[PDB]
Amino acid sequence: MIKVEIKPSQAQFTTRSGVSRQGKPYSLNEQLCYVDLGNEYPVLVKITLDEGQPAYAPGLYTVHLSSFKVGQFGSLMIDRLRLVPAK
Amino acid sequence: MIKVEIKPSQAQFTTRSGVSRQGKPYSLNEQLCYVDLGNEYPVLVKITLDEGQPAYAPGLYTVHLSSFKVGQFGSLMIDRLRLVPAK
Repeated sequence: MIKVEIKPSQAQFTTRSGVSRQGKPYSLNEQLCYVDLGNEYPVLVKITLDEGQPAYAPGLYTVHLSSFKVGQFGSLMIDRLRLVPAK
Repeated sequence: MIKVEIKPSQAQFTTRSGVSRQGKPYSLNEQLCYVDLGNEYPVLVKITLDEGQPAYAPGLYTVHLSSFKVGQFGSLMIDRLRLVPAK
């Protein structure tokens, strides 16, 4: 069965909360969301999403939709947690 | 079917190559391996492995076996690409 697992969206985890104003020289679109992940024990990180980009709702969601990177000679999650429904 | 995809181990990609000596105050165990990944186009990053920790051979391999992180309020790949056989 399984994948990487952010099973979820606890109801507690509904949020978005935008760390900023309007920036310019430096500007700011921030929505933000609590999550957690499935390790060894189910758990608690924050996805600092896309501002376009509404909240995820209450469920079990997965992987890439960009999400990993290189940067350098590197996988990077740098760019962002990206989510999608448990396949 | 699919996962995250480092399908592989091209034969070219056999390596290990240890960026160092013996360190101490700062020391160094480095084995290293070329890989590539399945995006949009199949591709080319370096897994900077575990020194214990022999090379991966020529195939199609996957995900976590630690591999992602938090660090901070964060998934991190920081710690390391970790690989395993295509399930």
